[PDB]
Amino acid sequence: SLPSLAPDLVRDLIATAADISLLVSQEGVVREVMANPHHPSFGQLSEWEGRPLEEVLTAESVAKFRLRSEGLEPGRGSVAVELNHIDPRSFEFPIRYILHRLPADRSILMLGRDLRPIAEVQQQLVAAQLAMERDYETQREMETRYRVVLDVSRDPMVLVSMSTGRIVDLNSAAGLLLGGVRQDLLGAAIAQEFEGRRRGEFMETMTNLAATESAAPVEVLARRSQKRLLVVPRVFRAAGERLLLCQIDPADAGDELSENLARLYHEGVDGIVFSDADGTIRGANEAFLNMTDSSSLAAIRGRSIADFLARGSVDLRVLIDSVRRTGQLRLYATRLTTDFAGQIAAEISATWLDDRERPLLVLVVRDTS
Amino acid sequence: SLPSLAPDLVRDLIATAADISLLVSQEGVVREVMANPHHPSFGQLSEWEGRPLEEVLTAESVAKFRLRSEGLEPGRGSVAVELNHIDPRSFEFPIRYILHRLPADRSILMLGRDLRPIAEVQQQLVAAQLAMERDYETQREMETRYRVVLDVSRDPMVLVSMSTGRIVDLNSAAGLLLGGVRQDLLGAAIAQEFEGRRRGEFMETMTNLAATESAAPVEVLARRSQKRLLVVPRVFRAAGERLLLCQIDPADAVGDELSENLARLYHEGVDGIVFSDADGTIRGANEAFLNMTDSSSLAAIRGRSIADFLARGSVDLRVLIDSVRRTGQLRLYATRLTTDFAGQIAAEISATWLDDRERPLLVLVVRDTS
Amino acid sequence: SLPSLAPDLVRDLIATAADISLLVSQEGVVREVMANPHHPSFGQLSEWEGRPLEEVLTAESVAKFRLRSEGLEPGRGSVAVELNHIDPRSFEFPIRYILHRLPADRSILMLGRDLRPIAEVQQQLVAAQLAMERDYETQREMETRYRVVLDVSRDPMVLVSMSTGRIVDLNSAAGLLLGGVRQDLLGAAIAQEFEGRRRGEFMETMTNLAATESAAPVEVLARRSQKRLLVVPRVFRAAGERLLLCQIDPADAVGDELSENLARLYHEGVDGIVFSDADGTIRGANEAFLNMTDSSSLAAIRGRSIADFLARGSVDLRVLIDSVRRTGQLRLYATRLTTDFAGQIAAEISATWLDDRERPLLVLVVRDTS
Amino acid sequence: SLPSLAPDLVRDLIATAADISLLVSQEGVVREVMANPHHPSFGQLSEWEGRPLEEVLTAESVAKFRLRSEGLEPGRGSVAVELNHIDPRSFEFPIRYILHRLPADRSILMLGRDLRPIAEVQQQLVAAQLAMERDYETQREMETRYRVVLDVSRDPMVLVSMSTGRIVDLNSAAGLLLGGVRQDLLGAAIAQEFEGRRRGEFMETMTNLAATESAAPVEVLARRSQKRLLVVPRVFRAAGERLLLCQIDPADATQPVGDELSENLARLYHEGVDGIVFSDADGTIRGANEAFLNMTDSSSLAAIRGRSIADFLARGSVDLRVLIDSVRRTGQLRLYATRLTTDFAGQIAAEISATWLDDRERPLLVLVVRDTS
Repeated sequence: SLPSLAPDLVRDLIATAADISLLVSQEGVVREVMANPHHPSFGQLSEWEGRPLEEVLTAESVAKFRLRSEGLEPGRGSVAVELNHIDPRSFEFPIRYILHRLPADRSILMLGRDLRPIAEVQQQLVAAQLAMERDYETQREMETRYRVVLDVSRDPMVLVSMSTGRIVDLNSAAGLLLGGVRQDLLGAAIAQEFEGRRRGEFMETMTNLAATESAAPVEVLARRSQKRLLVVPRVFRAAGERLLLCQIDPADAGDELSENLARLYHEGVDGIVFSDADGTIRGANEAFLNMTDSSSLAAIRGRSIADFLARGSVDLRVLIDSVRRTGQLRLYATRLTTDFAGQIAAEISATWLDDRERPLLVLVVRDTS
Repeated sequence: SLPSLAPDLVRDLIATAADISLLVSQEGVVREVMANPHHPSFGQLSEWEGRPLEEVLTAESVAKFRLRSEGLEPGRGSVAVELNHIDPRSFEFPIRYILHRLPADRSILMLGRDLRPIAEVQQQLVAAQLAMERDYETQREMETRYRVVLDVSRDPMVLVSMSTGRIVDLNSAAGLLLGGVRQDLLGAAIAQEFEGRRRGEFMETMTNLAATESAAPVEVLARRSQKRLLVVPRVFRAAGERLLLCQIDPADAVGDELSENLARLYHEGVDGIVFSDADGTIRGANEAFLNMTDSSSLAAIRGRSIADFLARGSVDLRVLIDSVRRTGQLRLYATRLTTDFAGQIAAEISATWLDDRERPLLVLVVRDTS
Repeated sequence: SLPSLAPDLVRDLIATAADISLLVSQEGVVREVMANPHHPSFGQLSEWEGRPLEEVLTAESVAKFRLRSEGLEPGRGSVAVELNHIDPRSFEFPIRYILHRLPADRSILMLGRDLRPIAEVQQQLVAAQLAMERDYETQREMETRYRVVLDVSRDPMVLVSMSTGRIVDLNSAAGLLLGGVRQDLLGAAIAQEFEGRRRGEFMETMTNLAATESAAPVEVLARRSQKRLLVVPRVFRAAGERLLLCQIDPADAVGDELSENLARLYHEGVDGIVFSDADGTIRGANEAFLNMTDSSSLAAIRGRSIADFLARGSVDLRVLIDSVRRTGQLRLYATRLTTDFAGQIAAEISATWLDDRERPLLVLVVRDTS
Repeated sequence: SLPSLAPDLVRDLIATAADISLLVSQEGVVREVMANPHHPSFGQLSEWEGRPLEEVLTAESVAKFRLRSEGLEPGRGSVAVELNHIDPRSFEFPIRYILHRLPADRSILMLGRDLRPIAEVQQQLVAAQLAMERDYETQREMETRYRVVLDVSRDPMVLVSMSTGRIVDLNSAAGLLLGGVRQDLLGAAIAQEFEGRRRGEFMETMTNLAATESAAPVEVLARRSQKRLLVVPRVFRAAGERLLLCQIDPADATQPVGDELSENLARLYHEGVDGIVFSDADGTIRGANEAFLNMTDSSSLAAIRGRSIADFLARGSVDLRVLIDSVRRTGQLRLYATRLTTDFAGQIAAEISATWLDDRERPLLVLVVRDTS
């Protein structure tokens, strides 16, 4: 049993065991307010002392208090009831008060437990659940969108896993060109759908082609279809993982000039570089990439052409001065530099593409032994 | 000003103020266990009485309790500490105790807050976090796949909000047909882009789509582009809301930037370009090569043979062609251009073999060297 | 003998039998130049008609033509001489003439075999051989340098084919970590040297980590040595084809803890981190930023502007840069990120202006909010 | 402007102009052989006379000949065609024939230009072309392999010419040790990078030291870097040229130097606006930056190093358990809203991201803490 306890100590024990306690007199006025030294931002509850209980509790709460305390006699029994404080700045959440009728002056000691912790954690859980709701809804929305766009599209596309080399999706057009209904090609290793090809080397061909960004397609023969097909690859990172999207056209299917020009670009031995008026590379063909030992078009796109010229600023100054003077630089000799400090012999020619908004540069770069 | 109370009433007040409380002797023995009758049960803890406190605490909590409480003095303050109990039924449960040391016998009175509800919500919080992460990742994947498929597709497509009538998405092909860029066409009113006779005639088709989920494909005229187009509409449901997906066909039968700039290089470039058949018979030539060979017209040298322009003649033809037909590319070839009138020119030629099943082509890039 | 022929027929037979032929008067004046339409262009040499032959010859060719012509008499057979003509400005072209003296004029008929296709070819070929010998010496040198640098290096390296997945080269150090003689590992599929890996998924791990440039290496177990190893990929392009370079280190074997921890927060942390120049030019970014922005690689965004990834675009970067430039710090800058495929990701950026008097730096911690 | 020429003189002109000229009736029989006089070795081709012009031609050349012949008009022009004969050997030899059909007898006069020397030249030139291109590709691949294996290798290396003593190549690692950029050190005397060394004595030192099997690293002082370094030499021959290879290491393995990224990260931590905390697996703090200290009204980093994260979280233990139990599972936690403790029993709203840094004996927790007050 508890030893000899003094009233001071008892007041402290109650003040630390409960979160807030009130000694309300028999007449309904608050005589003593015992807040917790360990409860957040307290000691500012001193106002309640001397005030009636109706200035500290909502009306309904006062009513519940009255009702539970109607028959509450001293010495035999105690009762628990949830009451709410008016000021949410003191106690935003309801308090579980355990009521005792005191023997001497028939005052009532209210011992309170703040629901605040449990309530705020559980509210956090509710918040989380609603967030998850909107999350799955948006996920399903975008899923439907991607589905409709891929299926409706008249452009034959196939999505291949960069880790497995197997088809993860496609549309009915790609299936038509390949010779299998969508269900049959799902999961089928793409490289095996083409005669004479293997996973490793075919994926390497696709991936390198994508990095180059050449529009020169890979000629393939579909096993099921026996159709000569052309495959144009693109690599993209979705949610941190890389995927491979192939566009497929069948082969054998005026204006020959533009065609042959594009072919000159993607297949030509001379490097060609398009660039803003300040040398900023906008695009370049496979030849310039191979020449510079560049990992990919995207790697150089956005950089200054000076990063690949041996003289650096001097070369860029010459290009710009000539091309801005006569519109043309005929033959300029310098060295191309790779990002591993290599040096190639190069001869450059260049032309200003007369524009009001986007003045371009087209540079023909030739490897000269 | 709290009135003095009988030790029994004090006992009951302490037991009801806390959710659970323990009275522990100085030497560490649990002397009494006090339950809050208005609080959810902890089990029959009455067995604890007369037994050492460490028997009902985890090892971590034993060490904690000992570290926190030993410094405690009567009336010199109290300490808070979270402890994990072991019930007689071998289960565990957390409590946040406030420790006081009593003047009479230096015993420790432990005033606890129940931590069971909070831990309960905590597990669910952990699970929720995991789910939110996986959901977010799946979202990102699907949205990226959508945007990539849309951008890449050569089928000109436009996505219109049925609710607002404004363009909600599109690709650069539909941009090329409409006569603008994604950023500019984005948000545009659809009836002000697809034009027929009588202003916003397209809104009639919109009306048909709103109640049918489909409509007969319509001939319109791209406002920005002044191109005669043909629009195939259909409606689906994403996230409950309805969205129009339009396909676009040019009524007649769209060159991108690269084709135009390559054309610019051909006609305005300094280096000569010559296209010929496998016979070396010239199919096409650019103005650089024309001004290089003092040729009057593109039409005058078209059909002629490459040999009539190369110093070594038949030899040069055969070497260029037979070399590229093996490698596909010839990096640098030095020769001379024979001129109809002027002196022959010192040239350097690169060559590429553009293979084809039907009409193979040789392409030459011809440079004047001093 | 042969059937008698009209004068015109005779002229055309002579003209087509020779590659080119000159009729030079007794005095030395070129009366007529007869071209072979079946034979590659010489240019228009009809402008020699009227001038003396000696002015379209070299000095040596002049003396030689004198020597062969002066003795030549009508009906006394024919002789041969090789002359070099001189181009307008100022090249040359060699013809092998056979000289006849006509009994009617005492003029000289010169019948030409074209030497342009043949001239100086052989000398060129000798030069090509010598050039090849030199090239070969250089190759030998570079080969030895490569071997010595690879083998002597204390950095365990393995070169892997991207098309076959097999090891094409490695040093003795890598050979020690892998637990195999060089001759056993040469040609071996790299994946199968590590427990629980396959060619496809492993090559994807390596390629992707190389593109990411994260210093967070891949843990593997070497099959032969049974040692835990750490691998760091490198992908380069050599002569048009791609290669994989692997740096290997033992997992159980730098001076600063805070520095390593920070390195790890960077390469492995969830928040996107970008270091840029004062003008917004991206100097670096972590894997998290690449993943948030759907960027293929660190290389693809390096050198480019932060504004490329802001939805507001330029104006956004203006407000951000200026704010952080004066204020020094910015705790919650709310905007929208973009991807190369026109996405819009809500995000919250915290920016710090690392103030250096020479080259100031801008660091952004980027967080995907919803 | 051709004079009146005698018929046999014309026959001679045609004979000497061309290399070998054939007359053949409309049927296809070799009437006469008019080989070039100045080429005496063609004299034996006369045996073709009396034979059809197909026992001395290839079938392809036969076809071509037939077509081009039946195409021509007599007294309207001519036509060139490449044919292949059968010489006195088994060889086939090419000739550019110019077909003129005579209005005299409908017979065809063939005017032959020997195409052999041109042919030989074509094959030789093509062979040379292809050879040089392949050689180029080979060179480029090998040189590139070399370049990257050198650049990437963390083993700091300098390659010196034995003949000149000048640095011919190196890598970034070595450059960092010497205190120079790549382009500053190329061509430089190697001896003049190390404080108080002369060429000759240095080259002989390195050579002799290389000759020693149980060698010892030579401590040197890099002139630019001012670093004490250790140099280990290996001498090898490369294509008749002696080269010196130098592996370099710092004499002090303590100082790690670090790179630009390390620097930048340090500046991010010490000076950045976000709070950053590294704790152990149980959440006791190992390190915290100034922003976190200011965020929580902490007195110092010393005064909170060793405390649990829960000491600064409003809801305490639960927030910690949620964070840790979450990242241990996922690896990363993107965003966790919560509340921090500030002085005078105060609080501020905060968004924490978490990342679990795995390890075998020291798993680490990292939190990037944002004040979202």
